[PDB]
Amino acid sequence: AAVILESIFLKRSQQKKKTSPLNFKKRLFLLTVHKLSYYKYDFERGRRGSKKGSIDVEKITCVETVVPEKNPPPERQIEMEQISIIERFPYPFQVVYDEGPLYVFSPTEELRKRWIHQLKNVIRYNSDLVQKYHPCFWIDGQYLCCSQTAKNAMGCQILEN
Amino acid sequence: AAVILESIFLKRSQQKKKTSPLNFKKRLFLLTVHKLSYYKYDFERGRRGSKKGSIDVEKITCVETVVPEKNPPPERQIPRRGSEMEQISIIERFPYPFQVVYDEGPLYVFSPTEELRKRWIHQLKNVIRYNSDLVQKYHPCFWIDGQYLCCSQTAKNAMGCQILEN
Amino acid sequence: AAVILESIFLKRSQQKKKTSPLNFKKRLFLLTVHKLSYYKYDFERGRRGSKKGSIDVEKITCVETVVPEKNPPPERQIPRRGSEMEQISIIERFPYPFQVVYDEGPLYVFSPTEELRKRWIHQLKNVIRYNSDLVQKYHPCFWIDGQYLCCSQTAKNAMGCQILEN
Amino acid sequence: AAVILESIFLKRSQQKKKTSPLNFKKRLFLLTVHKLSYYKYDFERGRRGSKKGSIDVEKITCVETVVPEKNPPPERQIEMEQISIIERFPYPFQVVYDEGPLYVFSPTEELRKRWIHQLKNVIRYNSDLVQKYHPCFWIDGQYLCCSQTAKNAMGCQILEN
Ligand SMILES: O=P(O)(O)O[C@H]1[C@H](O)[C@@H](OP(=O)(O)O)[C@H](OP(=O)(O)O)[C@@H](OP(=O)(O)O)[C@H]1O
Ligand SMILES: O=P(O)(O)O[C@H]1[C@H](O)[C@@H](OP(=O)(O)O)[C@H](OP(=O)(O)O)[C@@H](OP(=O)(O)O)[C@H]1O
Ligand SMILES: O=P(O)(O)O[C@H]1[C@H](O)[C@@H](OP(=O)(O)O)[C@H](OP(=O)(O)O)[C@@H](OP(=O)(O)O)[C@H]1O
Ligand SMILES: O=P(O)(O)O[C@H]1[C@H](O)[C@@H](OP(=O)(O)O)[C@H](OP(=O)(O)O)[C@@H](OP(=O)(O)O)[C@H]1O
Ligand SMILES: O=P(O)(O)O[C@H]1[C@H](O)[C@@H](OP(=O)(O)O)[C@H](OP(=O)(O)O)[C@@H](OP(=O)(O)O)[C@H]1O
Ligand SMILES: O=P(O)(O)O[C@H]1[C@H](O)[C@@H](OP(=O)(O)O)[C@H](OP(=O)(O)O)[C@@H](OP(=O)(O)O)[C@H]1O
Ligand SMILES: O=P(O)(O)O[C@H]1[C@H](O)[C@@H](OP(=O)(O)O)[C@H](OP(=O)(O)O)[C@@H](OP(=O)(O)O)[C@H]1O
Ligand SMILES: O=P(O)(O)O[C@H]1[C@H](O)[C@@H](OP(=O)(O)O)[C@H](OP(=O)(O)O)[C@@H](OP(=O)(O)O)[C@H]1O
Ligand SMILES: [Zn+2]
Ligand SMILES: [Zn+2]
Ligand SMILES: [Zn+2]
Ligand SMILES: [Zn+2]
Repeated sequence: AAVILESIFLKRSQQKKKTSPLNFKKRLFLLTVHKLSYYKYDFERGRRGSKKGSIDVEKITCVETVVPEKNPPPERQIEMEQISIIERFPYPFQVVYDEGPLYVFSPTEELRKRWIHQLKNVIRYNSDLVQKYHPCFWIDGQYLCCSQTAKNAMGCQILEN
Repeated sequence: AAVILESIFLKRSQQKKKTSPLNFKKRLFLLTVHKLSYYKYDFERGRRGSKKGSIDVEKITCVETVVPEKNPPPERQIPRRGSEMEQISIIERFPYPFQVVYDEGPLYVFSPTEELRKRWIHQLKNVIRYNSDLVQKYHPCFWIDGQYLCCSQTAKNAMGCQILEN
Repeated sequence: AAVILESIFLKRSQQKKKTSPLNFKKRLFLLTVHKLSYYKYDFERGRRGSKKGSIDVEKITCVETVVPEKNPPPERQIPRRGSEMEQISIIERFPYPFQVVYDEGPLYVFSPTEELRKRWIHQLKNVIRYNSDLVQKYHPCFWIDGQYLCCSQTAKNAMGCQILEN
Repeated sequence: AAVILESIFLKRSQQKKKTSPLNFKKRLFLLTVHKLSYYKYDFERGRRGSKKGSIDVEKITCVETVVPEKNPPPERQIEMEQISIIERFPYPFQVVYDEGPLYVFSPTEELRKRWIHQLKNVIRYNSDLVQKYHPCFWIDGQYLCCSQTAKNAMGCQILEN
């Protein structure tokens, strides 16, 4: 696999451990045909750091936008550009795979749109793409959209494409 | 005072101490009417880290571009030939140097784009317009390996070898 | 047209022909709005001799100083340390070079004083202000021994390596 | 002898030969303690050329200004400076020695004044300094001043110093 894309995004903790707090971390994301991985970004060194997470491309069932946070904190609100682009991430999309939704934030709409599009392309021949989905965040216990109670609850909404 | 400009640049060590190496560091630069200061940038928290150095604006005697290194490493190479990168290159690739000269020596700063460099040179020009020690002559090339490439002078604060006139 | 400026300078051969040597000649330069021309100076008769070359003012893309030779011979050395001479030095010693860049290459001209150079650069700037091919980048150092000292480019008309900005 | 001074001047033919025309030539002049010499100036080469004339310092009886030409031609009339200084010479002085008066022109008063002064100094202990002299040119036959008829005619005027 060669790198399809590469960007720096903010991403919310997946809280796969009961202990994990709910938090956001900046990460460098790489997209190949087989995986969507993310890493610590070594800023000084100007490089990729330690791998923090991964998702097998074929286990993704749904990549979509998400309903924006009610009151983004600065960090996620809407040429200080050079800096704003790696400090402000206000455009969320979601990557849904077996475990649930991975929440990613783009510092821009274009970047965001760019990412979804290659994402779609990559999973296009998957076998479990779902045609139902949640346009919002799962949080504090439930899917803000359908109000359901399980990260893995069926999409309360329709996706055709 | 208000921050007039703020950016992330790559700068070369001023090697003020004898034991210091010649290396390059990424820093957050801010400019006010008092100083041009630079800090460690705390990427993770997205904020300004500890102050690494500064120059009092009234001590600056000259601000210009510098003739490029003849064989820069990739971190300082002009974009080659073959946008997502943009977000990243703009904090990794610094091909456009400028020099802020002041009583001590030149400070060498590298910009990610030409636009940024032009911007900063202009503002720096503005804040220095009425300084008392502006020089009319400068060294267009780096000081390096013990002397200026341009004229071979050894002293970092050797009078400039080139005049700029219109 | 009227002569805007007229002086005696020392210039380097442009070596347009392969067989040409790299040497320096004293010439009478005149500037009009049409051309910058240079002639043999007939000292004896105190007059302008035969035309040796010229450049059409509308073809000029840049006029600046040049970083000095690192080891000039005496004819091009800055006055050292220890007026009667003045009459003479001013036609023998040419330490202050400038470059007139145009589509073909740079023409290198050396002035006897700094005042003269400033003068000529200014007027040349005036006559070129609205030209169509002004460049924003130049080579601050001479072209020599096959390439520019500044950036090592070989082609005499290599795009400049340095930008001038305010 | 070391060079006391060195300048480029215009000087009139001494016409020491019946054939010689009356003419002006630019020359480089050098002043030492023993001699006042003059040469062809090699402009291209930027050097002294062939020696054209000389005057033994001790044979000089009188160095003085001269009465300016009635209608100097341009060349001798009163920052084109760099050039004017080696093209216009409108300040005459005279160097009188056995043979008569050598006529020199300065492109300036200062230069002129400078030259007379070192000249005076150099001949100060000569034994035939004359205290009579002609303030004008000898020409077309006679000393315009005293109207006399011999280049070597006694000074029609007084010089004390
Ligand atoms: O660093 P602290 O403050 O502990 O918090 C971590 C980070 O947010 C992790 O992100 P990253 O892996 O990007 O560093 C997140 O992992 P994921 O979100 O990747 O799973 C962890 O939750 P768990 O998911 O429970 O591991 C959470 O515990
Ligand atoms: O000593 P102070 O002034 O606090 O700041 C240090 C230096 O900048 C270190 O430089 P170096 O170690 O290069 O001298 C840097 O190490 P890095 O080399 O990692 O950048 C440290 O950051 P971290 O090391 O990232 O904590 C940073 O805290
Ligand atoms: O990080 P290490 O390897 O220690 O090297 C350092 C950094 O390049 C410093 O930069 P910064 O201050 O930006 O970290 C530089 O200070 P300046 O370039 O600011 O002066 C120090 O030189 P001295 O100048 O000798 O301190 C130099 O020794
Ligand atoms: O334990 P590993 O897997 O190496 O990675 C750690 C965690 O990402 C830390 O997270 P946290 O400390 O948030 O839990 C981070 O500290 P920061 O909080 O400073 O980002 C460390 O930064 P460095 O140690 O400085 O690389 C980084 O090395
Ligand atoms: O006098 P010699 O030894 O023959 O050498 C000449 C002079 O330097 C010419 O200068 P100028 O014309 O002023 O005499 C120069 O022309 P330019 O410098 O004008 O071009 C000729 O080069 P070419 O350029 O190759 O002609 C060069 O061969
Ligand atoms: O005969 P020698 O003693 O060498 O010197 C001559 C005469 O001065 C000539 O005088 P004129 O010709 O006036 O009689 C001069 O010619 P110009 O008239 O050209 O000045 C010659 O110039 P060059 O030959 O070019 O040096 C110069 O060499
Ligand atoms: O070159 P042409 O046209 O023949 O005329 C010469 C020059 O004027 C000589 O000047 P210079 O010697 O400066 O070249 C002058 O000599 P002086 O004035 O030195 O004596 C000659 O007269 P005579 O003086 O007659 O030789 C006169 O014949
Ligand atoms: O061939 P044209 O175009 O007429 O002009 C020539 C060249 O400029 C000669 O250059 P070079 O001989 O160096 O090529 C110069 O010789 P100099 O070398 O003496 O300057 C000649 O003057 P005189 O030589 O002074 O006549 C002058 O007349
Ligand atoms: Zn839902
Ligand atoms: Zn220099
Ligand atoms: Zn160059
Ligand atoms: Zn008389």
